[PDB]
Amino acid sequence: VLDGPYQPASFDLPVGNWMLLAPTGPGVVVEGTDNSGRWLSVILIEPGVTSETRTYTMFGSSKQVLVSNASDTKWKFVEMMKTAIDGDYAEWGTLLSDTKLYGMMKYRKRLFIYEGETPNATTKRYIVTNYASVEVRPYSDFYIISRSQESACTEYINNGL
Amino acid sequence: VLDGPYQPASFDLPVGNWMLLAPTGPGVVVEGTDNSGRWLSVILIEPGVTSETRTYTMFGSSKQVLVSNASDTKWKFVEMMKTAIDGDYAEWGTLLSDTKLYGMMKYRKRLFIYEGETPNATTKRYIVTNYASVEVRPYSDFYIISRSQESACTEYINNGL
Repeated sequence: VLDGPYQPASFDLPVGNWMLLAPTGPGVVVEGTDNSGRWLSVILIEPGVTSETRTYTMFGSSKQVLVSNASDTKWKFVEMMKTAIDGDYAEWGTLLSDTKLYGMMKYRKRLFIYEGETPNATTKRYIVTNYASVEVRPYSDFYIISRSQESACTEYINNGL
Repeated sequence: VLDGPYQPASFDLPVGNWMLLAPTGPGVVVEGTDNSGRWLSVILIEPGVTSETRTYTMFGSSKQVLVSNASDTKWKFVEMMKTAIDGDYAEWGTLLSDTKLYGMMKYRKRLFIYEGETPNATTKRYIVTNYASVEVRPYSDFYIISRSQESACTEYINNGL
């Protein structure tokens, strides 16, 4: 019997700071949870994928997801969210991106990410419980940008490093 | 000036255990170092990649590597090794794989990995300093298989889960 699998550790990301992740390939990019009602696993899909089922381990649980990215040029981030510790995941939002950069921030009782389509990506907020203790698990290398420099973060998200 | 790159969390891999990583996409798979003379960054290349330069962040620094994978079916793991903290990386070994599973173990003054070509992949040992404190940094979820069950790890590496 194969126990687990196990996961890289999560990071108690300080509030008011953007984590700017730079994944290079498809798969799970980052996971975030308030340990109460929101568990978010962000997956990345390369260009030119017509409908197929892929397997991901989300918070250590192996799940099959039917994925699609018809764009020939943009990569596609997909927010997979469950709302109970044992619950099923569903797609809650997406980011279509030429830059392959993803952002996550804990701020003012909310978890913030970017959604939409570069170069016009815009932020999305989720109300969470005990937001300062939200755990963020990066599967990618990342940079940290203060919220005071959010205009710079928006520029990287939309136009690249 | 960007604050980073930061990396996924290092993992305290107990001696005498195979970390069996399950990456889903191209990019860095795992990094291992004795902080003395060996810094190993394992990169994964998808099938059907003609010679091209890709950027990876290796031990927290951006690096360009010329990569290729002529196989149309097998994924290719590449061991990029430097021997000084300042040094350049070179390819030291490879694993061609239909399973996309990669193993790493700290054992008997050595760092062990698999090399070759599935379904006949075989282990390789690197002498390292202070092997029990070698730092291991996973970029995906992973299983843990004791060395006493290495026959099972060999089966998974070569034939899948």
